[PDB]
Amino acid sequence: DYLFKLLLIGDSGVGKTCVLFRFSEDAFNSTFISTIGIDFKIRTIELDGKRIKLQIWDTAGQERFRTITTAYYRGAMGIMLVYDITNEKSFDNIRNWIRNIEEHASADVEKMILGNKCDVNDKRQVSKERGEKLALDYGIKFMETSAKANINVENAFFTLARDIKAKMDKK
Ligand SMILES: Nc1nc2c(ncn2[C@@H]2O[C@H](COP(=O)(O)OP(=O)(O)NP(=O)(O)O)[C@@H](O)[C@H]2O)c(=O)[nH]1
Ligand SMILES: [Mg+2]
Repeated sequence: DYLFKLLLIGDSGVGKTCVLFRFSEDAFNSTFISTIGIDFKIRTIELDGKRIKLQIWDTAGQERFRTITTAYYRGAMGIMLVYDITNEKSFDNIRNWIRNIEEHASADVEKMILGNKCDVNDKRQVSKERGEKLALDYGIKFMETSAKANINVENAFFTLARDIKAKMDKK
């Protein structure tokens, strides 16, 4: 009977919605419809024999109201910071995203970096080593993911949930 509120953040087009759609619905769609408003999906997993309800919030990387939507960080217990390995800009922007988390989220929020679209290695711009190094510099975890090929999607969410649970259980 745990309830963990998670938030996906990162530039438009990196695959936040698709990563969640794989996790929650076990499917992949190649269409790109930028996310409208803010909403969640629910999936309950089991850790250490306990039921962990994950309420995972998704909103657009839309720039227009980005200064206002920093409001959303406050309620997050864990945050996935997503970039696209085929898009250097999305990775360059992770620094700015992490500063927003530090400014607006709880100091103890759990954070993970996802380098998504790792199935499109033929268009890779960001080396895995650079993603690993960025994560190293902030002391947080890193995975390359693919919503399409179903690479590390379960792993990412279970790992983030396990880290939230471990901190919580130390009370
Ligand atoms: N090849 C491949 N394409 C992916 C992957 N994940 C997402 N995409 C594609 O990338 C595009 C953007 O995905 P989407 O999930 O909408 O991105 P988003 O980060 O939610 N965008 P927004 O912030 O505007 O809502 C879509 O065409 C989608 O199919 C992936 O793992 N592999
Ligand atoms: Mg989206």
